[PDB]
Amino acid sequence: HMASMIKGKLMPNSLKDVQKLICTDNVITTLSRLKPFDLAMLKATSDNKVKTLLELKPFWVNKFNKLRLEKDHIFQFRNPDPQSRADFYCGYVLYLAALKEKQKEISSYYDYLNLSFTTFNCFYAAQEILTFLIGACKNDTKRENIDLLYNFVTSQSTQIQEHKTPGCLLLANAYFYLAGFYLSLDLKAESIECYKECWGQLHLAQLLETDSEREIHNAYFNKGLATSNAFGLNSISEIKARCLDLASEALPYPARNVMEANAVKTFENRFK
Amino acid sequence: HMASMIKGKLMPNSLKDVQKLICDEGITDNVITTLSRLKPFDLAMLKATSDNKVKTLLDSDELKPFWVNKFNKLRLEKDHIFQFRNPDPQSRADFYCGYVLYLAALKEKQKEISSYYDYLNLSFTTFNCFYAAQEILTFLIGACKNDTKRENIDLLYNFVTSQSTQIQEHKTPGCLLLANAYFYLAGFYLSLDLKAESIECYKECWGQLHLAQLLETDSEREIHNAYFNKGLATSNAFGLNSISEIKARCLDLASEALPYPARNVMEANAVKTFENRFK
Repeated sequence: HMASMIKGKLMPNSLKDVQKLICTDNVITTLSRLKPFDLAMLKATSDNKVKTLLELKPFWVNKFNKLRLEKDHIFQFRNPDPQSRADFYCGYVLYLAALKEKQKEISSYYDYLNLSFTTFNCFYAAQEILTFLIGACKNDTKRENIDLLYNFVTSQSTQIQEHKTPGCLLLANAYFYLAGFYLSLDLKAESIECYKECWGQLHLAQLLETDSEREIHNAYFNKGLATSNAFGLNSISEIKARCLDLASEALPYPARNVMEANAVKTFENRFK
Repeated sequence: HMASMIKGKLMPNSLKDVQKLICDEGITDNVITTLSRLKPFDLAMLKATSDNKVKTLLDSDELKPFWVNKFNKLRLEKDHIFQFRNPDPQSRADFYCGYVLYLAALKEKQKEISSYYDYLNLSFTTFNCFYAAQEILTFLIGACKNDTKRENIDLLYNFVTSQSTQIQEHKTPGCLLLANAYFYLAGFYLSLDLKAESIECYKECWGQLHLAQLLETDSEREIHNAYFNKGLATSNAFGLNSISEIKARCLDLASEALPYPARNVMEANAVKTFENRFK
């Protein structure tokens, strides 16, 4: 039973001393040779008074700039906007670790992905979570499987729109698949509400594109938008055009206008 | 599958409406009166499961007379005269919602588990509610009384160690809570002949007891709230009323593990932790 009470509440005990040592200048050298997983778990799994290791900023700038993509030695991450380099570093490290446990231990795939997403709002943890949930709903197409993915999508929208354009394209992604899920299950009123819902994310990403050059650079590893959407298209206008083209009956002119108005409303107030 | 991917709870749908009303109109005599009419559970999960613009409205200044009025209403069912005291350094709101979710956890304790876990965990992790910590530790300790395996004991040990510093935010009661767990850890290892681990938790238990002494005179409000103004007797397995009695009894029981030099090292470490982090 103990496993069910303790879910995500265990700091590797190799970090007890560093958390004690922290809660200076010798820390800077203690912190500097934990392996990247342990550093990310220290910031992810500490009292909230130690989590304010947000003075140590040159430490994170050096670690952030050593972040590479194994698949492209040319690529280098750009300033992660509003989020700290510490949080982009630690979220991305935990994301990679989750993929490494992907097929050897699933209970760490969940836990690390959850830490990556919930603690540091890492975009890749969001994209990985959504892809797995969509996969779960591809196989088991029941209405309370779709409703669960739907309910997760709506609860995490606002936090996922902190990545602007990629977040909104990610969110438009989930709504499009939700819409196709409800349709096949003959729940056409809800199929419509997610097609309109997907149009609104597409338009808000559209409004935010010019302010998310760095977000798009990091989100797609400087490869553009092709992998942000199931159509492999390179521009949002191609995404909308193909999308309306598939869902014309669910996206009437006024329907597209309500969502576009609401999308402008969030850009109006919540952004800049 | 999905339930394991979406580990903790999600925002309840009754609150998506109140979430809009708050995201448009700031703290309004309108908002303040919708919130006052929400159920205590729904208010607490609203503060626990909202985005950052509702969590910084709820935390705003203008809703603070709201939370103070709600906090003075908090009452003990079986005690008709207990007043909670200011949980400072903590918010009145966070003490309210963490305590509300804790009570919500107990009402689910025997009707549906895993609502016991989720609410208990939210209470502890999101609001660092002392009572959720005590319930969790009591359950983990209970799990090892029934299942005295080295792998359960290590699980309890590693949890106690990972949550040590957060629990000490409760100052004197928090340290007594940890001293209890370390004491039970010490006896579990001893029964299994893991005498190096038994000695190591007796020393940890002495250090928590001594830090409790240093923080006691500074923890009048925490002690008031932690034990519902009934004193320290329920903070320790002996039902004793003072930390000095607790230390004396503990030293009697763990003599061979708490010789003079060992106790002196642990007390020294406690003095450093008190001086650096507390006074």
